[PDB]
Amino acid sequence: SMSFVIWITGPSGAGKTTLANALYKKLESMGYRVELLDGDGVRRKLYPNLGFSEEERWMHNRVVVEMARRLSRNGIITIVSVVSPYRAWREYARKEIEKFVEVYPRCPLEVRMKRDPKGLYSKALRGEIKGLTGLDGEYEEPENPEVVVDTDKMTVEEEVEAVLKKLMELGYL
Amino acid sequence: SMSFVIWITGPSGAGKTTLANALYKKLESMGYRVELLDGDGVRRKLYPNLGFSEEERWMHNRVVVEMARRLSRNGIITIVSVVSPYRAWREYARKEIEKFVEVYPRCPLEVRMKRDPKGLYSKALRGEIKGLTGLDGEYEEPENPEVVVDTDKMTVEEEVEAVLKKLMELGYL
Ligand SMILES: Nc1ncnc2c1ncn2[C@@H]1O[C@H](COP(=O)(O)OP(=O)(O)O)[C@@H](O)[C@H]1O
Ligand SMILES: Nc1ncnc2c1ncn2[C@@H]1O[C@H](COP(=O)(O)OP(=O)(O)O)[C@@H](O)[C@H]1O
Ligand code: NA
Repeated sequence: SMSFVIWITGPSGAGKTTLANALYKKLESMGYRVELLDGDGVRRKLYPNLGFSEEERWMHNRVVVEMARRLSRNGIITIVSVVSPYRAWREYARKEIEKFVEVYPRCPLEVRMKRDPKGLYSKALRGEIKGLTGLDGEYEEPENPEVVVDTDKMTVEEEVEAVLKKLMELGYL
Repeated sequence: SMSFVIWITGPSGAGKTTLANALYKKLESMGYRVELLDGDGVRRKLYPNLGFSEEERWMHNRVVVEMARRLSRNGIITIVSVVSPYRAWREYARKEIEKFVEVYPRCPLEVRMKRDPKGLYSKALRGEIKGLTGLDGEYEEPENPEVVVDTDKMTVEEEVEAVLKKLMELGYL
């Protein structure tokens, strides 16, 4: 009766929301109950005035982890899309969630910018993307995630297939 | 399938946790998926250093309500045990939750004080804690809750039967 959480982490513009939406539609089409936690949409609903300091982002991540823990332990496949840039935060998520599937959409900064110049500009202008020494400074890459997909080399359909294959191998479906 | 939320509100020692646990056991024995959401427990887990300004308490109310909204929209009965002292913030919860069951354990101060294993009333009277709802914090009683139980006059099994009777009348099972 315990379900699982697909935790999609990666820098802004890597393709997290695109993959999250496609996974949601795929698993719903196979008949499963699924819930999508869009990190930015959760922020807008719960605390739209919260800033983007390290301590504020950590509190937001802890809220998302707890929502995903409660949903998944009641049998709901939960898909999370959050930057979650520090390994320590994702290791906290992993210890809180019994069946944790860490998915890393890996994509060079040059491609991330080319795919959405206006969106990245707007987020950086608002202080949502930090870059005291540059854009690529902050994110800490997962060392052994369940899935890595290179979104500059794969289609979204291939990314979905890679995640599903791993879910099958884990026995989660 | 949309499920419902049992929102148990009232001052410390009124019997919220006891009723929450008994309803959980009863509804689980009937075959339902149920989740217990203790509002102060969530605050202590997620952000134990969060203050108690009006803005921070409003944030926390929104977090608890959204957890319940997400669980109940995926078919999970959510039983919320939460002091929730303000009528207006329970109206927010009522608007967010499609099938909302507000339950008020009404209990005179004398009896709450005799049902206080954590010693909260004693701590509040000696100034070790402040703003205890039902002592030096005011509690705003519900105007028209779905259920009022006088927990100094009813047994827990009688309270469960009263809640269940109203759930039957509401058609929420
Ligand atoms: N596999 C892919 N191939 C081509 N473009 C992609 C791919 N994945 C995402 N994109 C595009 O990249 C941009 C950023 O994706 P998005 O999912 O919004 O990123 P994030 O949620 O990580 O910020 C969007 O324009 C999206 O359509
Ligand atoms: N109807 C009742 N009759 C007798 N004792 C009760 C009743 N309801 C609750 N209690 C007792 O009151 C005490 C405090 O109850 P609790 O549910 O912890 O209060 P709250 O969660 O509102 O702070 C518990 O020890 C519990 O067993
Ligand atoms: Na409602």
